[PDB]
Amino acid sequence: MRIILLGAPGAGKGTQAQFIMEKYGIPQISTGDMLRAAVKSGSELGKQAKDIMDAGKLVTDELVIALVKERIAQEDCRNGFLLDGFPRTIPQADAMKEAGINVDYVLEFDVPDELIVDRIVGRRVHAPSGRVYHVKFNPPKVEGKDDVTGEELTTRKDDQEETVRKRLVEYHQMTAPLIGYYSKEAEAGNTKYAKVDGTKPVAEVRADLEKILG
Ligand SMILES: Nc1ncnc2c1ncn2[C@@H]1O[C@H](COP(=O)(O)OP(=O)(O)OP(=O)(O)OP(=O)(O)OP(=O)(O)OC[C@H]2O[C@@H](n3cnc4c(N)ncnc43)[C@H](O)[C@@H]2O)[C@@H](O)[C@H]1O
Repeated sequence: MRIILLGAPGAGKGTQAQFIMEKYGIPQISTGDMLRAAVKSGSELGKQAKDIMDAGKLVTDELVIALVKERIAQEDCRNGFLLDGFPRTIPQADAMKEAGINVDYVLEFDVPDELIVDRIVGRRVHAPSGRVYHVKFNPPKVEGKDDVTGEELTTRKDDQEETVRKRLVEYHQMTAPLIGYYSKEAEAGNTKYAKVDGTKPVAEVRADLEKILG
């Protein structure tokens, strides 16, 4: 099974991706997590991403495409995968389409702009795994610790209000058109498309997604 998650920044995509991955035994493919890891380790492909993410700007189509095609050739992607953060632009989507990569589900998360900032400012992550928490809305079992490893959570350098505003602007301009792109794909019988209310509690959105996938 192959899935793509659509939605504005902080809509809850990464959060819900964790549940799908464990349930369906398919790997989460997060371009945001790769880019941050590349910066961290200084990987040839992705190292350059530091300043761009800082400014709240999108990284080049070609860099991310390369990261995805490299990552997606991996063996763990034999039986399917979940795309989370890719595609982010129309050319990114088209690159994937003409490579002959079709998916089964495109899942859109519907979340109002006014909720995004307070979500992102309270976000805490476990960098090694990509697991995400919220200090008020979705806290770890033990404060400041990852549930799975118990390791100290951190805050992303680009999770400040001003930076978040910029990502929003970028999304509505560059990424929003992907909704129509895949709605069109769905009508061609190339995939199934669905939208969920991303303002429900984490448990409920997970249940909604499972009704669609299971
Ligand atoms: N394909 C690409 N092409 C070019 N550049 C790319 C790229 N991909 C990445 N980049 C680059 O890297 C940057 C960052 O992108 P990215 O790594 O994706 O972070 P983002 O833009 O800030 O938004 P996310 O997609 O990480 O949010 P989310 O949908 O996962 O919501 P989350 O589960 O975290 O949850 C949000 C918060 O609220 C909480 N929360 C989650 N669910 C709920 C709920 N149901 N109710 C209440 N609170 C909730 C959480 O615990 C959390 O704190 C870009 O700006 C760019 O430079």
